[PDB]
This record gives sequence, C-alpha cells and structure tokens, in this order.
Amino acid sequence: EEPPNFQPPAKCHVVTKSRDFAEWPIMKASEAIQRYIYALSTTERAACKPGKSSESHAAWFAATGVSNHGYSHVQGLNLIFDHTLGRYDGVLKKVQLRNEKARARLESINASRADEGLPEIKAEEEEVATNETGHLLQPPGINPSFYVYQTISPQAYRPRDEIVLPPEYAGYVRDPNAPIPLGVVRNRCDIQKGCPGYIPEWQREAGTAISPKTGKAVTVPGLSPKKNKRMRRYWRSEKEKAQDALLVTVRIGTDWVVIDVRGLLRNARWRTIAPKDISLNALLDLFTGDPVIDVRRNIVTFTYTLDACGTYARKWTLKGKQTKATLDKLTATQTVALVAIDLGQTNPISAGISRVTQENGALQCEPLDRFTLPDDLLKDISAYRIAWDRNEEELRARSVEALPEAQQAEVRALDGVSKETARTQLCADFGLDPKRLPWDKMSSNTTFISEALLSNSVSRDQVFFTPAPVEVMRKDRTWARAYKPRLSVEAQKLKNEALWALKRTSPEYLKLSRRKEELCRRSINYVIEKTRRRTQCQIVIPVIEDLNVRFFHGSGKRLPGWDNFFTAKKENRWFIQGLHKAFSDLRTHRSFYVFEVRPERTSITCPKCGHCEVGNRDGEAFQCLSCGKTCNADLDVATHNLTQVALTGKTMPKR
RNA sequence: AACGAUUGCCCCUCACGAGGGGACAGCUGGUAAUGGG
Ligand SMILES: [Zn+2]
Repeated sequence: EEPPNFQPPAKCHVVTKSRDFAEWPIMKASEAIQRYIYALSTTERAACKPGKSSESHAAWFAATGVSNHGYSHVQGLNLIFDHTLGRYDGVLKKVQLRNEKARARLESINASRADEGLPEIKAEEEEVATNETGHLLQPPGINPSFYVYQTISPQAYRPRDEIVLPPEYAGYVRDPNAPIPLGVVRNRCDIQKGCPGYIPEWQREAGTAISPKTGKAVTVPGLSPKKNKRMRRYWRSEKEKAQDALLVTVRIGTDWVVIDVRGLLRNARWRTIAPKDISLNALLDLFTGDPVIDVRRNIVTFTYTLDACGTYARKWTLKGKQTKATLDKLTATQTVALVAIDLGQTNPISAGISRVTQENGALQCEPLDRFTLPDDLLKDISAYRIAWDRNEEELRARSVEALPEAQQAEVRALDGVSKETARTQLCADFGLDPKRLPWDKMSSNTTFISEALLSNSVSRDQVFFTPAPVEVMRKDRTWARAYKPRLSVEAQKLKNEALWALKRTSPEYLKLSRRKEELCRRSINYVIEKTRRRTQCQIVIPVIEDLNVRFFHGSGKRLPGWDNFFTAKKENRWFIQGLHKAFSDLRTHRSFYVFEVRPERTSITCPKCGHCEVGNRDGEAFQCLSCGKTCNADLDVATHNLTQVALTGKTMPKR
C-alpha cells in the first residue's frame, strides 16, 4: 500500500574519453538547444510543445530551425528536452517561491511590528526576473548534464581495438560474469615489509608510544574490531592501480566513454544489498540504466532500480493531531520506540529514549534513557564552529574590501559609532542630559528613558497606542529599537549580491557547507542508531520540535550592556536549522516517521504538576515552584514533556 | 540480530609504510534585510 518512490544516488568516476566533451555530438547539439531555449521568451514556450515521438522531434527542429548535428534518437533526446524545459521553468518558479518567502517574512515582521507599536512597512517592492517581452535575466547557464538511456546503458568493458585506454591500463582483462574478488586480504597483518599495504608493528595491539624522532606521545586505536568497515587497498604504482579497476563503456554512434564502477561496488557493499560474491553484470543490473554524466566534474551519478532498493518516502512530516492516529496504527500490533530530541546551544541535541507500548485506549510512555552526544563529537563540533566562523568573518571582510566608493565608509562605521550616535541624537532630539540618568544600566526590562520622557512631558499623543489583540504604553525598548541607523536597502541588495557572488564561487565555502551537512547527518545518525540498539524495536520514530515558529526557546537573558541590543548573528540558529533539516531529510531517505510538535509551551511545564509559571526556568535548571525539584531543564524535563505532548495531539492546556 | 566492503570525498592521527571515524540523496537553489506570548 506504500510503494517505494525514492532511489538513492551512487557516484563513480570517469577514466578516459574519446574526445573532449565539447566535440561530442550529443553534447554540442544539446548545448545549441540550451542556448536557443534559455534565451527564448515565455509566450512562445506556452505555444511550444516538443513532442515525445521522433517525428514530432523532427517537426520541432524544423519549425524553429535549430539543428541536431546528426543525432535524432527516438526517446534518447526526450530526456534532454524535458530537463531543459524543467530548468527553464524552474528559474521562474524558484524566483516566485523566493518572493513568497520574502512576503511571509514581511508579514511576520508586520505582525510583530504593528503589534509592538512601531511604524509598519507598507510593503517591499516586488522582485521579478521575467522581463515584459519574456527574456529572462540571470538566465540558467550551460549545464554539464549528459543523460544516458536504456538503449545505451553501461555494459562491461570488452576489449575493442577502437577503444584505446591510457597507457596505464595496458593489460586489462576482466571476465564480465565472474565474481569480483575481495580487495584487501582477510587478515591485514600478513602483508610483508616490501609489499604495499604493510601495517607497521605499532598499529596492532592498540597502545600508546613515543615516536623516535622527538618522542611525542602518540596513541593508536589499533586494528578496528568492527565487522562492517570499508577496507582500503594499496598498490605499489598507478599501473598496478589500473589493472584492478572496474571499467564499463557507453556506446553511442562510435563515440564512447569509459567509466570506472568501483564507486558502485563500494556503494553496494555498504547497504549489504550486494552479496559478498557478486558478478559485474549482476552489479550493473542492480542499478537503473540511466546514469547522468557530469562533464564539468568527471563524475557519473548512477541511481538504484526501485525493486532492488529504495524505501517509501512520506511526502509530509506529521504534526499536530495526526500523531494520535499514527500511534494508534503503528502500535496496534507492535511496540514502537519514541526518541524525543530537543535542540539547544549549550548541548546541541538532547535525546530521551522511551518505549511506547499499547493497552486498549492508552499509550504508556515508559522512558529508558536520557542521554547527550559523546565527547569526541562535541570536539568535532567545536573545531567546525571555530573553522566556519573564522571563514565567515574573513569572507565578510573581503566582500567589504570591494564595493562602490560611496558605500565603504558608511558600512565601515554604521555599527561602530552606532551606540554613540544613537544616544547623542536621542538626547539632542529630546534634550535629555545623559549624565543625570545612568546609561550603561539598560536591561531587557529597563524603562528609565520612558519615565524621563513623561517627566519632560512634551506630549501624550506620540506614546500611547492600541496594540491589536488593552491600550498600554509599551516599553521604551521599542523606541531604542526604532532608532537604529539601518542603511539604504537599495544598497543592501548591492551588498548582498557582492556577498552572494563571492561565496557562490569561492571553494572554501562549498567545502565547509558540505562538511556541515555531512557532520550534521552524523549527529542525527548516531542518535537514531543508539535509540535502535537500546529499544530493540525496529520502528524508531523521532519526535522533534518545530523551530520555524519557535519564539521563546531562547537564553535566559541578554547582556545588560548598551552594546548588546544589536548583537547581529549572536552565535545561534546555524546548527539548529541544520539539525531540523537533517531530520526532515531523515524522513524521506529511510521512510522514518517524524513528529513535529510546537515547542513554545513544552519546555516550561512538567508532568508532576500542571502549573507552568514562566519564571520557573533559569535556562539550565527547571525549578518547579510547586513540586520542589531540580532537573536539567533540557535533558530531563523538556524531552519528557515533548513525548507527553506527542502521545496526545492536543498541546498542553494553558491556565 | 545480519559477521571487517578495492578508487573516491571529509575529518582525525602518522614513525609516511598507513591507521581510526564519518556522511552517501544527488544536481543547483540555500544563513542575508528591521521577528524576547
Ligand atoms: Zn511541577
């Protein structure tokens, strides 16, 4: 009833080509089509319909006049056409979503503002990239995708004098139907001194020893006592490397290209969906027959055939009252693990494992284990945080170094003199003497300035207002918030375009971005695997609080300095986003159930007593003021309550 | 539970002979504007 609709990708390399990809008929022809179509306007595309059949393809190439350089493949081409229309329509769909995101942000600030009391921005100018005629600025550039199709799908590299390999693959024989041998020897302590892959005596029998040269203390974990660890093989030379490869070809009109399949073997021995002995032809049939060659990267992305592998992917994360039905259904037969995860800044995630079982009309939430992530991964988190923060500051400083002349000075000192400029203009505008009123002692709840305003008694019109749900004069904090020297937003765009471009191209940023995603998958993977090895129940369904609307899950109190009203990017909300994103992707990659329950109330109540006074929480100690108790507010009470609001779809009642 | 998996990529360690750990949904968009019931 739940058919698979997801196929994981597998990436391999490419060894040698016939001739540089630009010369390729398929590619050069596709490049011409890309150029003709990405500078085509909108309205003709509406009329345009490239037909699936080949006679319609030829009718199409004739009615517009663009040529195909001898390549009319029935249903070979269709892929190129469909993806080209896909990218073209995306470059407006992706802008339309961008504008809608800005609109939602604008609405959110308006709700905050026209309630808090300050001026409400009528609107922000609509951003579109489509020109009136239909030409598309910022057009999608030429792409390296080279789709391959069933009638061309890769096949085991037999020897053909026309097919010529680089000199390193001098003698290559490989029985395509034979079982591919295992690379490393079974016992890795046998390799002798000379042969490659020789593990020196001091990496066995894990110990701690001092190197000869300077005696620096160096430990070693030893040979890994694990059963499912990829083995790394080492050859003496690059020609010895060559003869032990997995070469497959793709043949189209006497212009081939040979690609190396070791990646798919590794990707198949990972999931244990490949027996320990398996043949090359069986491996190639284990995957879908439509790779995508990336010509600007020399990387081939295979995908899995649905039947071999590929789980179900639930389209939507489940929130709210649906949880009731999910537990009623998933628990009707068997017991389900329920790990509750709670994100923060001191302790990146805190998880509490329970074991949901079932007696008619009840969900007993037996809890097993509160835990925190281990020490080594925290050390990795710290090194990543230091690294990426340093990169961001250097990146921003750089972007600043290059700008129009009229821009640098203001953005150099906009936030520098801001506190001095702000207080001086405020005093000058309302005449207040700074020294008679203490200035440094401004806190999150201080209201000294506003009472000083009423002492001056200039008027009552400007101050009282009626926050849309009692007419209350609000915090002077709001005035402080208003009087902040934000620069022109006509140039904010120019500033952010410089920032966008520099990061878009610089390698460092991509490296760090990939590391963040990889290191964040890991932080949620360890957690999920531990809950599985702890509950002994196959179905583990992590429940995670939404952050999109999180509005009270914050630190105890901001610094009472004047400097700290404007603490841009205060070391927050990069990781958290990543954790939530990694989970929301855990939803689809492995078909897991995920539960989103609104945080805001959750972290400040408890099961022992309903009472939920907002002052009960220091920020790291959850002291109840009825049932005197001491807990780590995050680790023990917050996760327990997330599970509690999970078992029932109703959020906890308030007073 | 399911019994060490041939390149690669990342991190960590190294007596450079390698060892340990990790991601595997990828293409490109995407952390950048004024959001403490
Ligand atoms: Zn209590």
